[PDB]
Amino acid sequence: GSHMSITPPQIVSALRGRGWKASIVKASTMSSELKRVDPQGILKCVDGRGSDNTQFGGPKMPGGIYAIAHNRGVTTLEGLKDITREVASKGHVPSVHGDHSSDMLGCGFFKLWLTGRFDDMGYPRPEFDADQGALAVRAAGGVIEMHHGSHEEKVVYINLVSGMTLEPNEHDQRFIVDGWAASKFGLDVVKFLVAAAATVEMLGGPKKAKIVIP
Ligand SMILES: [Cl-]
Ligand SMILES: [Zn+2]
Repeated sequence: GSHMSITPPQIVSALRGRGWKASIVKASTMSSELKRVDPQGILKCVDGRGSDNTQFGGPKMPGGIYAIAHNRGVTTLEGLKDITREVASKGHVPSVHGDHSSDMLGCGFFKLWLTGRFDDMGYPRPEFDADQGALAVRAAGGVIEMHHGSHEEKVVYINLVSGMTLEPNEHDQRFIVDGWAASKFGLDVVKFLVAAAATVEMLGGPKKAKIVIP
């Protein structure tokens, strides 16, 4: 698809400029945690909470496949179904998620998007609600995952190691953003990463990041 027009040191610079604490960490220091992506795993949200997921090992993007629609300015249910099928055809099981406290509005990213919190960054709002979106993804062969508990993330990992990912730990949470996946889907990587950063910020998450590189 597209390529990383931005380097790791710059990502760190951009984040710090947004008021973040950021540093670069080598993949070799996480040999124990970095997992090769499993094609049977759902491409899911960066959310650090536990859930009822049984399809582990998939890439992590804000709102699951919503990160792709959001980055591309795709705002219709038909377009979302197209993306769902596209993701399935590209090696991952597509998904979106809700939670127990707010049901389908349980994904903070989609709620931020639907409510216009990305208005100032110039993003077109979706033209469907969280219930409509979830059911469209399901009807197109995707998965609706359900999270539980409170957001207790302590750090954000921005993984740039292609084909690998990190998994949720509900008792020692972290946001995980597979930046390499944005390139795989031809997304504007810089916008994707800035949106992921804004998401953590607006969800009142920790503005501390570790950028993982080969
Ligand atoms: Cl979420
Ligand atoms: Zn979410």
